[PDB]
Amino acid sequence: VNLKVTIDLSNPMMEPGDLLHLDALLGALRVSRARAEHGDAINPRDYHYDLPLERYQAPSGDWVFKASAFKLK
RNA sequence: GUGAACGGUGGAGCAACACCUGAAGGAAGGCUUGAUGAGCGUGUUCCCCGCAUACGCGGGG
Repeated sequence: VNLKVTIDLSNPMMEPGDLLHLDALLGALRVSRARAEHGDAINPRDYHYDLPLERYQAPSGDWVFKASAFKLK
C-alpha cells in the first residue's frame, strides 16, 4: 500500500540517540497486544515480528522490515 | 520486543541594622432687619367678546 505515517505528540520526548524505527514501535505494540490477549507470560520474540509490514530480503539472508526510522521535523 | 527497559535535583541558609516631614505662616477687611403691604372719591343703562342661534345666559371697560 506504500504508506507514510506521521505522529504528533503533546508531551516532548527523549531525543533518540540511535534510530527510532517504526518497525520497532510496531513490534512493541504487537508485543503489548499479545500480552493483552495471551497473558503476561509470553515470549516477546514470538510476536515482535508479527507485523503488518512487508519484509525486504538482502541477497545473503539478512531480512529487515520495510519500515523506516522516524524523521523529526 | 518504541538503543528500550531502570533512575528524586537534592539537602542547609534571617534582608537587616540606623534614621524626628516640617521649620515658618492673622480668616480677613467692609454691611440698620428693618422696610413694604392691612383706613380715607364716585349713584344708573351705554361701546367691544363668546355660547348660542337670539327665549337669553355668561365678562368685560
